[PDB]
This record gives sequence, C-alpha cells and structure tokens, in this order.
Amino acid sequence: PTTENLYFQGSMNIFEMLRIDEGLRLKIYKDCEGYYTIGIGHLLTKSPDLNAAKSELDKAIGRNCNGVITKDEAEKLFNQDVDAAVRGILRNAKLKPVYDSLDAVRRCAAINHVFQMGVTGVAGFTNVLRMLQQKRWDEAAVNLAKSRWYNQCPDRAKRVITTFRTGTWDAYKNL
Ligand SMILES: FC(F)(F)c1cnc[nH]1
Repeated sequence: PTTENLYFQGSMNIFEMLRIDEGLRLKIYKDCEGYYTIGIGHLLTKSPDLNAAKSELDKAIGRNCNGVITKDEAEKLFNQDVDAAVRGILRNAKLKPVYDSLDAVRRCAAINHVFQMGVTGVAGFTNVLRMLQQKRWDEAAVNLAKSRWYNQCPDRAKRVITTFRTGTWDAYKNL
C-alpha cells in the first residue's frame, strides 16, 4: 500500500459509502425496484402515482420543487436519512448489541443496510445478525447474498455485502 492508498480509508465514511451505492440524482427517478426516488437514495413513496411522489418531495424539502432539487438540498435530506438510520439502530434492542460489537467499517455497512432496508427489515435477518456478532464474516456474507434485498437489486447491495465480509473499504476503490 502506497502512502496514498493508506490515506484512502480516511476519505471513506458512511456518507461517501451511501453516495456511491445510491448515486446522486436531482430529479425524481424510479429505483431498481421501480420506486420513486430522489437525491441520494431518498425513497419518496412506494406508490406508482408520481403525484404522490412530488407531494412527498415538497413536504420533505419544504418548498414547491416540481420534482427537482438542488445538490445542497439533496445533501441535507441525505444527512437527515443517515441520522434516521443511525438512530433507528441505536434505539432497537436487537440491532444495537450487534452494531456495538462491530468495527468502524462494518458499522458503516450496518448503517447502510438499515438506510436501504429499514429497521424491521434488517432486524428480521436473525441468522446474519448472530453471525456478525460471532465474527462469522464469510457466513454472514453468503447469507446476505441469499436475500431479496441483494438479489432484486445487486449493484446497490453488492459493495455492502463485501464490506461485511472484509471490514475494509476495498469495494469502494477504483470506481
Ligand atoms: F445490527 C446492525 F445494525 F449492526 C446490522 C445491520 N445489518 C446487519 N447488522
């Protein structure tokens, strides 16, 4: 590893991680599952009605957006969503102990996973949660790769899975 390579981990954090997995879009679009989304992975609604999505957007941003936001607005919303995922983990009796047991990089993978799937979805992964607490990294990763979350949209989830396996940022290098 070069001096530069060793600096790479200090450039990576949960925000940079999700930014790569979710991308950045300033106009309403449909995600890999066909749900209306904007910014950095902000799910507006699961309704097929675009009108509902725009309504949710205006509520989320606080102005008349007509389906379009600024980069600064995308960032503020993203920060709010990241905070909600972290808070969702820490208050949950099932997820908190697992999260506490993890190293810093795998903690980012945990927040990412919750950001993507929500608290109850993640908390339902009983075997994976046990495997992670027991440092059974390869088993955890194989089991994550069986999930509908990963399988229906692999490109959004693949790096998170690799990150649970290795506890390094390697999956986010060389985009
Ligand atoms: F429990 C958490 F939050 F650490 C976790 C999230 N995904 C797997 N584990």
